[PDB]
Amino acid sequence: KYQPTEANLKARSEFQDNKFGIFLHWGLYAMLATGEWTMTNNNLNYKEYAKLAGGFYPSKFDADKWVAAIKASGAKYICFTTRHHEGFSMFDTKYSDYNIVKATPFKRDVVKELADACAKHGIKLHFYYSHIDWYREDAPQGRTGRRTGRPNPKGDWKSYYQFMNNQLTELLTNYGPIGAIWFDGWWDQDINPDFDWELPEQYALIHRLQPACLVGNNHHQTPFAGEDIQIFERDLPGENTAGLSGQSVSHLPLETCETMNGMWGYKITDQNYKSTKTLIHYLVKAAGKDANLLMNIGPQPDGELPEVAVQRLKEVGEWMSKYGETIYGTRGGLVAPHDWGVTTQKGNKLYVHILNLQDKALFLPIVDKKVKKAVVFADKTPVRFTKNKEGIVLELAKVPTDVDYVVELTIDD
Ligand SMILES: C[C@@H]1O[C@H](O)[C@@H](O)[C@H](O)[C@@H]1O
Repeated sequence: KYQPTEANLKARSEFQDNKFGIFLHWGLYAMLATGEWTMTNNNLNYKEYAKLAGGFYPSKFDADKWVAAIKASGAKYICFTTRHHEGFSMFDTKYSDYNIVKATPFKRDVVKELADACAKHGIKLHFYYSHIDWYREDAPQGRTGRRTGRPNPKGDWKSYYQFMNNQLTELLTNYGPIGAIWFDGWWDQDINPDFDWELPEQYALIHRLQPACLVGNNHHQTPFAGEDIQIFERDLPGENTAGLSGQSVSHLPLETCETMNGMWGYKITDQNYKSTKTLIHYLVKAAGKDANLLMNIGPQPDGELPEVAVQRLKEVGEWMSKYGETIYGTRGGLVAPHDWGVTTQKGNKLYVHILNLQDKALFLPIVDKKVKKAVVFADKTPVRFTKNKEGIVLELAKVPTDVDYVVELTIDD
């Protein structure tokens, strides 16, 4: 069965170490500015929808600007939608003329420009790839895309499968080293429990071209053999407030994805961006649950990242410059997430992230381990603490009102 290589295991460790990445959802749907599900939500004819590519020209696109804005947040990788459910390829593929170079006046391989900029800024680059397709006539139809006017609902699974494997070969050979392939769409065939996605062969292909490329699949299931990371959508592992994540937590590297407003693709009615404080909290709570955070922006049809999104990124980076040592290269801390906050850990250090506390003292259930030292991370002032039957009790100088009041504990062994 699945034997992950030494390189793959190293890449899993580096992934868990980086903690924070940015999701970019960009395609033809940015013209419509009503969301990447609009083609199926509105039952748009597939040929009519394809006509939009003739008017696609994000004149202000600047991959360098994007990646500099993203790096100023402290994020270490980008996950970019190379091709979403709409079926439009944002890269110069030779297996379909329905792509940004051939089909639009822009005539520019957006994916290549991104990969170059990412390489220049030392930001790893992951590729989102859609297992389902609402445009191609050989794509089989599950629950979505049943009213786009296509002629063969059953599709030609052999043709379409060969097409995906050839495009993945393109993406893995032409754009230098690729952090991960992020598959999505599996849930589209869940109504058909016998649907054979032929995943062993595809994962084998990916690992055969680049053995350190991680493989994820947003299937909301217990991971399948050959996957290298587990995806939780709009929820933290073991949580299910958004209704998409009832699956158990595995021993694979965990990653949570989330939007900065309410949608993945650019939405012109939706300018309700979460505060900087909410965003830092998402990141820290994820780290405290031993998971990465993948935070999304939907770029505009003129090619600029939304301005408010960029300012949020800038302010999150201002916080990260001060507190990143408590997040980077850590794992889920020895003390489970509580209502007051979370803990992370690295070496002999356990970081207590006090996010939400009304008191001037905090009880921690640390029994076996001995707490050798306790200081305020920000300036290294003492934290008095007393042992008791069930743990320790920190005595704080004030009721914390910071975004994250971090106390650094040194433990033995
Ligand atoms: C990552 C998100 O998860 C869902 O399954 C997708 O269908 C959304 O459009 C988005 O890509």
